[PDB]
Amino acid sequence: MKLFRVVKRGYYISYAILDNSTIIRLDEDPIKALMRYSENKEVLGDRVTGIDYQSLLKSFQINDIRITKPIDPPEVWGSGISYEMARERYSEENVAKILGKTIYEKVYDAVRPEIFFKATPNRCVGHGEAIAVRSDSEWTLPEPELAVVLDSNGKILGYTIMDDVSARDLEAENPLYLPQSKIYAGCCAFGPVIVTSDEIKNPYSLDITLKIVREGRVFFEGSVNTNKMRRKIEEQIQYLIRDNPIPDGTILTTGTAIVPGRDKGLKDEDIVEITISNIGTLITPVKKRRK
Amino acid sequence: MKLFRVVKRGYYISYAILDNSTIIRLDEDPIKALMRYSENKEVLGDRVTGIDYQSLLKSFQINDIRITKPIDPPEVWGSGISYEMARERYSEENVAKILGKTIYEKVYDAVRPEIFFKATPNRCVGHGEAIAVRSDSEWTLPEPELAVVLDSNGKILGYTIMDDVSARDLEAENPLYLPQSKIYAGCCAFGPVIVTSDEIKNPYSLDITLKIVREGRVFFEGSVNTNKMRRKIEEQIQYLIRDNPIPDGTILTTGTAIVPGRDKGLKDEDIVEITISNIGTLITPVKKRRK
Amino acid sequence: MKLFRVVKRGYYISYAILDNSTIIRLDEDPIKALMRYSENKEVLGDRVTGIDYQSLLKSFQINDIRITKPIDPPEVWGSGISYEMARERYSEENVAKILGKTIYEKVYDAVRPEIFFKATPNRCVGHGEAIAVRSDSEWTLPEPELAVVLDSNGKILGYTIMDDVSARDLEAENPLYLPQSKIYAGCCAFGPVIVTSDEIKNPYSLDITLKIVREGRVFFEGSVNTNKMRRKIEEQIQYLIRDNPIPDGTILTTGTAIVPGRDKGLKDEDIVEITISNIGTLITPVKKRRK
Amino acid sequence: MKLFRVVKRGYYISYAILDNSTIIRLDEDPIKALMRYSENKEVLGDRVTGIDYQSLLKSFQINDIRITKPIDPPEVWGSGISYEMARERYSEENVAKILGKTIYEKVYDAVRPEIFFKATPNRCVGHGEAIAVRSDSEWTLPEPELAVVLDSNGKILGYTIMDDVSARDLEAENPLYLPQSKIYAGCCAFGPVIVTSDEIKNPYSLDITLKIVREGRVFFEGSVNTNKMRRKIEEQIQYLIRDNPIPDGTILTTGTAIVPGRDKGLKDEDIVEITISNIGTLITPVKKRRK
Ligand SMILES: [Ca+2]
Ligand SMILES: [Ca+2]
Ligand SMILES: [Ca+2]
Ligand SMILES: [Ca+2]
Repeated sequence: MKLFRVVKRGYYISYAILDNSTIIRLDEDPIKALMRYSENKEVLGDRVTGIDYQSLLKSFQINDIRITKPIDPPEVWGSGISYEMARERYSEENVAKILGKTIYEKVYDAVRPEIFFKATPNRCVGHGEAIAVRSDSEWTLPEPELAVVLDSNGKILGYTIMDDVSARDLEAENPLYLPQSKIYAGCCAFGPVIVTSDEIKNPYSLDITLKIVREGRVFFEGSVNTNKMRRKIEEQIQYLIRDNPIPDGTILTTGTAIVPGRDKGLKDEDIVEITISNIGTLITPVKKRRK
Repeated sequence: MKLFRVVKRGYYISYAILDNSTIIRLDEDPIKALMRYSENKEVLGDRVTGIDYQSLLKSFQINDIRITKPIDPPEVWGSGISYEMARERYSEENVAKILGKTIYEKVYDAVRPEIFFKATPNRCVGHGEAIAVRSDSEWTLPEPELAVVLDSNGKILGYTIMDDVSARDLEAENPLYLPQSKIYAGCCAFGPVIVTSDEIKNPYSLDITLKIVREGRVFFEGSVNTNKMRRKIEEQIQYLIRDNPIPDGTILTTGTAIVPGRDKGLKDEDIVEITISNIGTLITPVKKRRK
Repeated sequence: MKLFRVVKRGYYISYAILDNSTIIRLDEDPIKALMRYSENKEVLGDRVTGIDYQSLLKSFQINDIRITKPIDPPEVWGSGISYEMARERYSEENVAKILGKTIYEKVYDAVRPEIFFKATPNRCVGHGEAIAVRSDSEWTLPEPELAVVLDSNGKILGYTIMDDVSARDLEAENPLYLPQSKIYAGCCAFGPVIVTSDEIKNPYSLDITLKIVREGRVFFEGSVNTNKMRRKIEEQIQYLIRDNPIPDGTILTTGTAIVPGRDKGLKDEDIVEITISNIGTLITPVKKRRK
Repeated sequence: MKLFRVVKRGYYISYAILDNSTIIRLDEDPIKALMRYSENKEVLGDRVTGIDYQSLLKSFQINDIRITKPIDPPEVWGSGISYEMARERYSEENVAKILGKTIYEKVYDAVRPEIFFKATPNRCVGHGEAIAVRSDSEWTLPEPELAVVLDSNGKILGYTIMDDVSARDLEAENPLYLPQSKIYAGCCAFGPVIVTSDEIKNPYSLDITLKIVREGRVFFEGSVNTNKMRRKIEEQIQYLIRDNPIPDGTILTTGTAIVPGRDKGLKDEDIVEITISNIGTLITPVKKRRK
């Protein structure tokens, strides 16, 4: 089951597409619906015709309906430095270093992984909506990541593509500015669908691809496979929920491995495209904030 | 106007006490009520007898009613290193240092202050309720702070006492563990009231006092005045709201200056008392989390 | 307990006055509150000062608050011809008569009493609000009645004064026009309070008094005691609920004995005052409907 | 557009069927949807497959879904003696008569028609649900009628089949018992659909057919056309709304012309079938009330 939501005349409608192309309109709340499918694979609703899912991915935006965030995640959390060579996060001399070793390569080795609060639902956007660059950021990058939808017990309800938009220049300036660099209006994008757990046989065998498009020009292209992930997801979830209750429908984003250069910073009207196998391609335009 | 809330048989009731001891039961939502008083100093409700405010502060807990969080703040944010000598936050050789200067004494000097996400409402507790020490923390300290209640425009609606409970050992281990050290169940306490802006003539002239009580024993006592605050509140608010929309009733906590030693770590059944002039005294028992 | 409601800036507030003059602001819904007092005589709320109940009865209407319908009764039902000499309801030759005996004097004798649907809540008005005379009625009279508040099981939750406003000329024209004569906008008034069952020792010993006031002039005055009621209330309730479920807070009005003459018909700007012992006096101005 | 509702696992879903057999699942409230179609003939929703409307009419009741009342009418009103020869309503000597002429043949002639309150929504049932015979009624008949759905201005939003279930023996006993004979649990049935105004070209040219089925046996069969209606619907609506506000979705039932005999009274387990051209056939089992 691949799950998506549209906004129509002020109200939401949620639809699920099956492997045989049949589209089902949902009766329940999408988060409630994912929790159901997790237990017994049951879906409540009616089969619908005249809903062009493929056109929605391309155009947005057809007649009356517009695709958006598939769910409203009550909390979005992030997990840092889970990949090979992710330690070199700003290799300039010098960043923050404890006993000669940098803070980022410390966490890569340490038992306890990095976990940070990323966004509230109203700070998130969906497929076809604009992500943002802070007014006071000269170097902001998109971070293409595999993200999991969780229940209150930390059980994986599904997978999605997430863009952890990071004002990298503020982070490099001082690690204590990380929250300012990560948490703002339009700092987070996910979609276009949330695939159910059974739609992906192996989460550690998926192709993530980033493309930044500036006036038709491919400004950056890079891709990495999930087999390069060292810190496993189950461990990230374990440290997330420890003494820390999360609501149903929490999204955890698993960290990035595709890092564009110092010159590849985002600017107004850019088009960020992220592709993950079996899920789809998330396309979000970029909007530079005015001071 | 000094504003407080009680829970009674599953439902909330909000009361306001005036300077002449008269107590008013509120008609509106407390956050909505603070926004009103901010504009024209109007209070909607009836004067009530038989509500013993002084007994509520001491006992909790009288007949049918129990004092709790005065409001439900949709978001709680924190501001770090705003005081003199707050730079020495773990002076051990070495913590995180950029170009020989430590990250904490960098922020003290830098134009951009430290701002971090602290808690969601359900992670907060009130007067007489238990704060928590993480199951995996050997050194957790309370941080006595002056806190402001804000509207969506960043206007100060009122003041309160806040305990920013911090698992200091995890922070010292690596600054990237800060979110884990700060954000958890029972990580935050505030109250017992929210005083309106006009109840404090000068916010930079208030006595903050910390007391940790272990089996009747005064385990720690320290106090500092707000005149020692270098980073002004208006500046902290400015950087909080920048490209970052906050809901009505957001609490910002302004940073601490009272820091107990390495030996003064919290443990089960402790009693943390925090006093700020004109506001009152916040008393919260301590509960150690089981693994 | 004597229960009343006020409207204040678009919202309702319910208050209860006790025998020792102490006034309590209610926590619960008034219908829910009456059901509670019926079981264990418990009242949830706070004692309030500055609520001038006596002034509310006279003026309406003080500062911010206006008295209105004490509850919103989901259904209002009526019971006809329960009094001595009520058989002579329009003695003119002739009204509707079966086998030489008139339909009204038939019901007075018959095992089965008269029960009719009277109003929906939005068709009812309260103390100080305007009752109405239909645009096509030349002879409309008020019917001063003792009314009971019922739960779904038909248990008496309390007593109130009710005005069953009846377009008597339409009824006399044809008994099948009774629903048109009884059910319309402003066809029903009750209040000013609902007294709890224990406030009246004997419901069959109460003085009901009607007064129609035209420009300061006492246009009609009449009064009768409830000891003149032949058809008992418990029997009226029995036939009401039979195969007919009623919601909680249903009002049953027990029939009238004070009937003004053919010349004493109501007209615009009249003042109808109804008094019942231990309850109070219900005052409603009259408003003639335009065609 | 022909509109119907189903109940599924505790919640309602509304569907519309078009003339070309295409079935649309509705986005809006059915009453809100009828008001829309009345203004511009616009329908909000998605075309659905796998909803077997024809099977729903026969079986009820398929898998997960059960047909019921197409809407929840806030008020149901009735209009009496609108047909030829309807004057002979119980011709026995004697019923209620004014000046030698019977009350029923008076209303047939009089300018003012008969209008009565019939039911609240919770007293109504739908296609496939049980209608009721009062525990104290020895002669109860179904009254097959054309019914209109109205808005607050008295505009016709659509048509449906309605059964005005009447305890005829109580009415014959005394006309003042009419409310008891008409208003009770399961006193009213309508459906199976509500057809939009444009689905019927001429409301005064429709075949209404009654069938009472006792253990497979056709116990009664009778039918009459709407061209035999003397009192027009527009006039019935006019007298309904006069000084009497009705909510959106009010149903008015236009009176019957098919009257079974004194021996044809209803009893337990009977099957009452009513057919009106272009609308469908309403089938409701009968359930005798226990004392
Ligand atoms: Ca990231
Ligand atoms: Ca702090
Ligand atoms: Ca009456
Ligand atoms: Ca009828």
